[PDB]
Amino acid sequence: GSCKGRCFELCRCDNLCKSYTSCCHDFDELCLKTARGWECTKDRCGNEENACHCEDCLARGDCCTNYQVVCKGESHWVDDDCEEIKAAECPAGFVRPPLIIFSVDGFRASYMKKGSKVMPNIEKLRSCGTHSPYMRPVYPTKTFPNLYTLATGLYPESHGIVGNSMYDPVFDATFHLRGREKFNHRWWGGQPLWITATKQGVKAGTFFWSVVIPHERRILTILQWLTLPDHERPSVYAFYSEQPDFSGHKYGPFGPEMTNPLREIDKIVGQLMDGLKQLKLHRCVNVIFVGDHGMEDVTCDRTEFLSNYLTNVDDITLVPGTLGRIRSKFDPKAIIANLTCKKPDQHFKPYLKQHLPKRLHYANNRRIEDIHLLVERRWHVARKPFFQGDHGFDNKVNSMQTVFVGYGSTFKYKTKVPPFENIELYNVMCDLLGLKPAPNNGTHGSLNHLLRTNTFRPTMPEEVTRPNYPGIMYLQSDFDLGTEERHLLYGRPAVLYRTRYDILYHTDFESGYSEIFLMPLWTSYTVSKQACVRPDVRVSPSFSQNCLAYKNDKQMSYGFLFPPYLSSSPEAKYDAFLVTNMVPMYPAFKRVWNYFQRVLVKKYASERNGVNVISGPIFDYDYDGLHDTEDKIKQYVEGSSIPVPTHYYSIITSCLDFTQPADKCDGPLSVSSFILPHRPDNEESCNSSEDESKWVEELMKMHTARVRDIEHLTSLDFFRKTSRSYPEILTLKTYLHTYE
Ligand SMILES: *[C@@H]1O[C@H](CO)[C@@H](O[C@@H]2O[C@H](CO)[C@@H](O)[C@H](O)[C@H]2NC(C)=O)[C@H](O)[C@H]1NC(C)=O
Ligand SMILES: O=C1NC(=O)N2Cc3c(c4ccccc4n3Cc3ccc(F)cc3)C[C@@H]12
Ligand SMILES: CCCCC/C=C\C/C=C\C/C=C\C/C=C/CCCC(=O)O
Ligand SMILES: [Ca+2]
Ligand SMILES: [Ca+2]
Ligand SMILES: [Zn+2]
Repeated sequence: GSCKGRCFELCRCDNLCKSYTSCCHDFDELCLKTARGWECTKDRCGNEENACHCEDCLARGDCCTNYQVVCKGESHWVDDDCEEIKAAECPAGFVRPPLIIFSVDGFRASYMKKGSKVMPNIEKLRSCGTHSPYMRPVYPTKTFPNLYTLATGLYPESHGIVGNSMYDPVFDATFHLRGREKFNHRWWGGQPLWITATKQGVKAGTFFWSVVIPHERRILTILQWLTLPDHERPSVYAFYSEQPDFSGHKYGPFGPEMTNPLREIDKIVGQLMDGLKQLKLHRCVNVIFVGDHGMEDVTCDRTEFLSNYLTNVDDITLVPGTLGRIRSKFDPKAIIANLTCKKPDQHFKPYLKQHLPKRLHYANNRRIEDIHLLVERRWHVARKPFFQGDHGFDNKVNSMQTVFVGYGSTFKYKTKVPPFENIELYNVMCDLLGLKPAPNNGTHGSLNHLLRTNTFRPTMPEEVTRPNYPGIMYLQSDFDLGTEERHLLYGRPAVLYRTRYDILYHTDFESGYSEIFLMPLWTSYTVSKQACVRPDVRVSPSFSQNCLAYKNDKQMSYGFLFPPYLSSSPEAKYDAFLVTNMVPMYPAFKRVWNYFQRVLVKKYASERNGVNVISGPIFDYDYDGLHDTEDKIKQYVEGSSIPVPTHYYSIITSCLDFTQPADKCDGPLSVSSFILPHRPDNEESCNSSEDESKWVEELMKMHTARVRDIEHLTSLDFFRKTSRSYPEILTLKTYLHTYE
């Protein structure tokens, strides 16, 4: 067959044809041709063996991108001023502004420091369009998981691409970057953007490009595709390049040999932005410049070897690198424990996947091995005993952060927006295309602030179950054991599921007591900068815990949600000790909870001018990130109907303008939050032998989390009574305090 006239169409001649070993004899010959390169000069401003031409040129659409610069005294896009775009400016027949995605492997957010002397083109877009300081990628910080994330709006665990390599026990087969297995669709869940477009009437350019097609041919092909007639022309495109990833691996992020690759990339953007101008589309198309992950210093010698910890190490399969994954070849607890805290300077930590910090959302897929290692930034982990950079580490590490830039009619003009996570982009790009997004993990409306106009105006979820407000019904003999002004500053959480619960009023605190789970869903109370279990007479004993259960539990103890130690008058403390405030806690936990309630809260209140605290339980025995229903709960207090949480949370809110007391706050809010794993021992904190001042705060930071995360795990809805706009609040709720 032949590719005569078929090159990079939509025996094959399309841009994946190599990747499948199946292009026509003359594909290379007719389609990949390089003579005289890709930049016009005077000498040739007057064939068919060339790569781009300099007169069926603009007409047939294979000019070199510089043509009108070189041959018609037009200024490079780069050289023109920054002109705002009040509305898109498209040729007729363009029913909507096209979207072009310029993605780059391994582009670290700080590379943008390097400046317009190396990356002027890329720098015009940032300066001129919409940008943020950096973008958070997903764990694991590797190419294939983050690209599909970007394409889906989903965490890998949901989309199924949980690593560059993976084994699916139900399929019995392994996925690799090199190989033909990846091509099988069965690996791929969610709905990538190209599929969402197609289902809704919008044609898609190809999102993948074979290795062989040089970067310059990829841009020409995209620009060519924009010249097609109305009913064949796609409205969305992606360019992809494997830079800066490739050279960062060889030279390391802080290599000065990184200037050149950043130069090369900035030239390709230039081609593209020149190329658009040439077609008069440079004020039509929205462009997204976007990375998949950062890059970090990593050298051969900083490799831990499992062989140093384990006896039978030939008994295991390790996915190695900047993360570890272990399973059996053909005792889990003994391997975990054989790797728990054996050196003072150990550069990794083992986890039962369900024990990894929830913000990672990395456990709910059968391709995620129970045994997981978090390697330390700058380190490697191998099985047994060239490059200077790598990545894949925890996605809260600064070296792993990456880039976003929006530039176009729909985007905003010279606007800076706070950093955000790549799971939010899907919704946006759907907005930019008037497409209904498929269900995903982005919170729609969190990134409306990036856009001139918004077709999507978010609304608050309807409350599902209404609260009860009980008064004194019962009398203490009936049992058998053994204010909103001050404590509820953003309205009560809305319960987004079916149960029965009560609101409880007190001098020091308010709560949301569950007659089903026998404990508060939440407990809110406020602490200023300068600052025995008895029955609760409003709750039927049938829906009340008992101390008999606890006395009878060999392991389980109990704690309070609102702390006794922060009481306001000896009178008031009697409330701290109500059965309605009491929850199950392992003593290994209590140390942690106690430090938080009795040291760290008053400290947080000194540092931020008061804080509003809402704490509560979380149950996620299935580790799917969602609030558990009863059937799922696998553990109660001995002989009782009293369920044991998997984690506990707190939400800590104040005033961004810290000159204002957390309760006399008129403006934006400052929020931090955690989800602490509820475990029988403190194996996880290698320094937990010591005073709590030497390891708790470290553990807590590791388990920082977004309020949104808390909402999923609770089906509560927070912050519904403020003076801020709802889209701002979504922002507030998507925010993660990273401590990096
Ligand atoms: C991320 O979003 C995905 C899709 O919204 C969620 O997964 C869906 O879970 C719903 C239950 O709400 C199920 O009906 C579907 O089976 C799931 N679909 C897919 C494609 O996985 C997932 O729950 C979200 N993750 C978190 C932690 O919120
Ligand atoms: O090496 C590649 N060559 C190529 O054309 N590549 C795009 C590519 C890759 C990928 C892996 C998983 C899921 C989607 C993927 N894409 C498509 C894509 C491109 C840009 C995006 F913003 C999102 C997805 C790999 C990458
Ligand atoms: C619902 C999904 C619809 C189909 C698309 C889904 C998954 C991707 C399908 C095809 C493209 C995927 C990988 C192509 C490979 C690109 C890099 C070159 C491969 C190689 O180096 O040889
Ligand atoms: Ca006990
Ligand atoms: Ca669950
Ligand atoms: Zn890489």
